[PDB]
Amino acid sequence: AVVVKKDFRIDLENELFIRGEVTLVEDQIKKPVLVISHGFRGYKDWGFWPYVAAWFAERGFYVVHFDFSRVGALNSGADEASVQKLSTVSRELSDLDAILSNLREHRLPLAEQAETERISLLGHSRAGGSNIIFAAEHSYIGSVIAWNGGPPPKNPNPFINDDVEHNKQRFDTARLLASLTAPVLIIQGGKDREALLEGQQLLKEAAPNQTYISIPDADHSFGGEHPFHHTTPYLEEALEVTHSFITKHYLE
Repeated sequence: AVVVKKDFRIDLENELFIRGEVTLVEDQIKKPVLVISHGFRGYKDWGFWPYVAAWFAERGFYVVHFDFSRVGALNSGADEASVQKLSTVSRELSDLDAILSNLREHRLPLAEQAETERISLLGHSRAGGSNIIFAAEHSYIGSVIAWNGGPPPKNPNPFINDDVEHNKQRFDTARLLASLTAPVLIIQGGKDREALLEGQQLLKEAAPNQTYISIPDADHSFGGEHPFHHTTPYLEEALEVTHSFITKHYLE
């Protein structure tokens, strides 16, 4: 019943990098992969991410979670313009492309026990959107789950302005959700900002093929703000729902 965490570092261009972990219960078998993208205010050790990774590893998964490279940029002392540039959706797609490449090429720790034929994505808050986009554009992503995110990327950040401006087509996740044949689960907590609940309803109208679950009394983080002293009822429901969802759409 032993959960190994294996650190890794992917080196990117300039001095950029991605720090992450593989979380896994070692048996001698390839296990379905869960790649977790944290939120734009979050990071890989914040709050419930250690717990969530371990939860899934205990329940049969090879789990990868990582810091977007803007997180390492900030922690390395980069000036605010550079972090702003690295905070775009395009940057998230690109970082995600580094992680999936290293996984598929079996370069991440313990990769022999990863079943790259069953890869799912889990995204939080705006990684929900960028994950939906990446899934839509890549054939080897079999399913994606967004926690309190998913509607199209909509600042003090001009780079985000330029990015959304030059990728209106590419990032329209209502369009993507409607045309994507792979299953998408969107979990939204009811006690969350009004604009997001309206965008969520817009998405549910655009693509009624997909799956939409609402946890009524849950905030933007299911009450799992840092530190993580214990789980909450809303987090445990999000987890049990995501697990049931990947489960049922595995044998389909």
